[PDB]
Amino acid sequence: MFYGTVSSPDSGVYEMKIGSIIFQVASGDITKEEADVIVNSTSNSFNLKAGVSKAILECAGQNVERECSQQAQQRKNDYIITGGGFLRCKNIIHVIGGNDVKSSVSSVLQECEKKNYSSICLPAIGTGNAKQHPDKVAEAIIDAIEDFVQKGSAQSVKKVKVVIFLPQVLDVFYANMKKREG
Ligand SMILES: Cn1ncc(Cl)c1C(=O)N1CCCCC1
Ligand SMILES: [Cl-]
Ligand SMILES: [Cl-]
Repeated sequence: MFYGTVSSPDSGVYEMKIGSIIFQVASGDITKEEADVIVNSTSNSFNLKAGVSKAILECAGQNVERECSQQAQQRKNDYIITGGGFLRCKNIIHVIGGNDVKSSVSSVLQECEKKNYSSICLPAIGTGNAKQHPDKVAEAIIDAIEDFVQKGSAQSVKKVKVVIFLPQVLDVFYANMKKREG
């Protein structure tokens, strides 16, 4: 109903269409990417500095760390939106790694439409300190994008890329894409 064909447009990058969105996966350091939004997978206190969250907070800088702690004390947040600091993005969206991954991705997509953004880059949310299983995480990320497209909600969002630290996790995402392909 929505899925195109899986191919490789560049070395180490794999892609397929999901409605009007191009969905891509690759392995690398997410802090070197450029996108309108970069997603951080963190703790419910928004101050985890371990694995991909360490890299994101160190690169983003102390003003972003300060933004995170200020918002965390103000209210009970499922996720937080901050500036990009010294990352190459307009905003960072900090999601809780232990939360339902489909719900977290749905929220990121809706916030990006609100800002008329076109590109998103995310890690394999929940596979680090939260220790969620990689194929459940891949299934949830892709399901969220399918639902967003099915509801007619994709207008400004055109590109969603997962940059994955461990090559063995990339292999799981590629197999999930092949399961779905048209
Ligand atoms: C499990 N994991 N997924 C992404 C990242 Cl980053 C990590 C991580 O904790 N590290 C630190 C130890 C050396 C390998 C990378
Ligand atoms: Cl995590
Ligand atoms: Cl990752």
